[PDB]
Amino acid sequence: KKLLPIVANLLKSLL
Repeated sequence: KKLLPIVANLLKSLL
């Protein structure tokens, strides 16, 4: 539900 290309950015790094 959206917010997927953000929380995921902080999790790992660039990707």
